[PDB]
Amino acid sequence: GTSKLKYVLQDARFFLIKSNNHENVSLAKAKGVWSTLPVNEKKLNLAFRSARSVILIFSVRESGKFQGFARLSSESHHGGSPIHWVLPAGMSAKMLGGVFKIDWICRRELPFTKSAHLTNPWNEHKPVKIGRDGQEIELECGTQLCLLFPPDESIDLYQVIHKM
Ligand SMILES: CNc1nc(Cl)nc2c1ncn2Cc1ccc(CO)cc1
Repeated sequence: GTSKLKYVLQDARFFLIKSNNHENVSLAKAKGVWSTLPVNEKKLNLAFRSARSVILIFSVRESGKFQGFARLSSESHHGGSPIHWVLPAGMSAKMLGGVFKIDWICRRELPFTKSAHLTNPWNEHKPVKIGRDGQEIELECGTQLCLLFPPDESIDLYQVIHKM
């Protein structure tokens, strides 16, 4: 069912994560970690202290889809292992040393065609698929977007609710 999912999303904050390639999203799903640029790392750390749940919604550039969503379980921390991110052009490894731990809520895909009816007030009411890495998604839009994803029956939200 969706009841525990709705509970997790209650009063959550949502942020759009735009990855340049699938490999980093695959690594994030396997290891439960994410890293972003310093400007967004600061935003996520502020949000983590401010909200009962902080939700990252992932989209690989040019894929035309979202690849799932996850809840921050910690602030960023350095010096814990060297994550073998595939680094885009202009992207060095020192701009990813901040590692957040995340718990996946859904690892299923959602095509952009299914979210065309949702606009984000914090990005000029453009379709929620549109936005830069780190763009915040307003509560109602973010909640409805997460509820569009196919259910991920491999995930038990009981442990996530306890992290809260
Ligand atoms: C592990 N995390 C990430 N993995 C990937 Cl492949 N792209 C990301 C990630 N975070 C943000 N972006 C988009 C971006 C923004 C700025 C530059 C600077 O050249 C490169 C890429």
